[PDB]
Amino acid sequence: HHHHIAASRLDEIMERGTLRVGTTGDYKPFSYRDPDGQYTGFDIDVAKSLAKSLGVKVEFVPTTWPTLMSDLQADKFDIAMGGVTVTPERQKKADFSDPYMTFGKTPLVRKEDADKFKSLEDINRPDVRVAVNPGGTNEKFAREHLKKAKITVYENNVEIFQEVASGRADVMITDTVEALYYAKKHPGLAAVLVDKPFTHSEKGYMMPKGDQEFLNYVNQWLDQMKQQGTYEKLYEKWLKL
Ligand code: NA
Repeated sequence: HHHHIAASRLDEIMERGTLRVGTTGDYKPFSYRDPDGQYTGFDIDVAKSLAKSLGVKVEFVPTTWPTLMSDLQADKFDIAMGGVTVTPERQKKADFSDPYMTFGKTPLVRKEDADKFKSLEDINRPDVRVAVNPGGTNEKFAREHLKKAKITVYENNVEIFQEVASGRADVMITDTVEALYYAKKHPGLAAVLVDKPFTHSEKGYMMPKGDQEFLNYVNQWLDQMKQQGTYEKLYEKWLKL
């Protein structure tokens, strides 16, 4: 409320004049170090834009994966921003923003086929040569959701991405991170982000439990950020999408 009674974390931040952002600095492309050992990445950029929305300075507080949750609970920083995946273990002890990225499996295809394979429907066709490694989630995704396609099983150390590029297969199913990396590093390949059933996880900003005020601010701000195209530019800049 305004005819209000209480001070919130959102007030503490405004009164102190700094947003303390917990981040690991060991995770490209979200949070890492440039050639000088300053913070760089996707969520370093976002962090700065959140501080600026608030009218405050950003202060980056080093944390590590092993102490992320206890640092957050011990009020070392106001928010964790650093490609944090939303996991049940993490939600037990923290609140998450709405998701700013979804991920899981991502098809990797030739560059000129990018527009051609953009849905499950486009991919699950009998002329489509699908490539996977044996024995894990890539193979199981294909057997489950791509039954009309011609699925070939390779081996884990084979360069399957290169089978796609050279035209010996059409679509490689792999984790998002790998798709994105092979597409960025090969001029002939493109990664196409598709929603369910391909996506199975999400990334969010992690906040201490019980302050709906800051969390609501963040969520309104994320949505504003989506709406004006800022996440698109970030995807482009950092994910080379
Ligand atoms: Na590429």
